[PDB]
Amino acid sequence: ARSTNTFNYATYHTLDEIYDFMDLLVAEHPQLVSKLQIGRSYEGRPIYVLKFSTGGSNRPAIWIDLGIHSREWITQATGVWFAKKFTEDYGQDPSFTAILDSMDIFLEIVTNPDGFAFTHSQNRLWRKTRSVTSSSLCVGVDANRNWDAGFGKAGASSSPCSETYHGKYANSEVEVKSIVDFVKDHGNFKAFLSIHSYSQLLLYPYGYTTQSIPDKTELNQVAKSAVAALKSLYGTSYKYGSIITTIYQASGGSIDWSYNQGIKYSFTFELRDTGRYGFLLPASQIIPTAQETWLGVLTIMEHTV
Repeated sequence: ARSTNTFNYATYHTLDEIYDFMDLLVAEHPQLVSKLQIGRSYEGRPIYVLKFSTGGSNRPAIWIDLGIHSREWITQATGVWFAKKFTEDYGQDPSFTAILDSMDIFLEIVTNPDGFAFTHSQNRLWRKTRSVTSSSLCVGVDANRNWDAGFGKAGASSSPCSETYHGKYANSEVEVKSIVDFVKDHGNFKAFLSIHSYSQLLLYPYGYTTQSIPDKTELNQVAKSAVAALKSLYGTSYKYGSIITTIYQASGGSIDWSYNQGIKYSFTFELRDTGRYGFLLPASQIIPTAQETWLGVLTIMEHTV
């Protein structure tokens, strides 16, 4: 509300409240956090990224995006908690302090602004973007099937009306291109994490192909470690492995793209729960979900630094 200290982290918020939160956080920690606008959504909403840094010039960075699929509210809620957590733990937690003293963290809390607004306004279960085309009466593209990684291959739909529609061409969605351009221009990202829900899974590349990544042994052990850390708080059980062997073939995914860009530590988290509530996870589970997920994310960051 008036301070990030009075903000209710245990309830779901609207786009305006989350955007206001960002400005409060920056005003309160000007020497650590800054807000960058990397683009504008289809409906003209600004696309913001928070940069956490203690200095330096183009230091190795960690990318974290949440809410690419709008109905997965637990992700945007976790993103807000993460943002606050970073400012509270720097100088308090020895490990995190070491990370921030040497690396920058870029956090995109609402990757799909238009869809998020729609979930509050008209359809709580909407997941796609809100781009339109003359060729159809249907709206939107599945932003996590629009990346240039096996784009158009099996594991995505070419029908505009499909919930998994991949779009007319790779990076057609400005919400996706804005991230691609930013990351490529930066050129020094070491980790790329995309947060989703639900299923309680920690996945690594690839989803579009059966080919095994050359770094499978390392990413597999890192995932095993992150999962162990996450489970230590409330006993939440996660499974891990490559996308295609754990779920099914899925094309045009973001971590498949990031990994092909040379960003080794590319992982996707599917948060709580396992189906009891699914996308409609109770607000009472926000904080515990964020707390455990943080332990998992920090573990990955530690192996990156």
